[PDB]
Amino acid sequence: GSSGSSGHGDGPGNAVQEIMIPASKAGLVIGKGGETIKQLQERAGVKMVMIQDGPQNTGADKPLRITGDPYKVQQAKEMVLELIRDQGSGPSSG
Repeated sequence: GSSGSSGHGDGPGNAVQEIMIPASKAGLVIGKGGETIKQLQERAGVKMVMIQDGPQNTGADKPLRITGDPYKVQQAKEMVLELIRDQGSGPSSG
């Protein structure tokens, strides 16, 4: 018949997403050196790498680079953003 089955040719690849993180909370999600953020990589299955590139003449922030997968990297991004995020009513007393 037609014998025209096309659709193939996707080598190796990795998804990456960058987000703005408040240096203030950065020390809470990263930890002393990066022990916390290290565990977050497994929770989402993606790699977390905080970028600095000497942030000069720019708003005080820390662009975090999350590499891994397109369907995963998207999940983690939320896990981190929610880490630095804050709400009105807090669960803890202190």
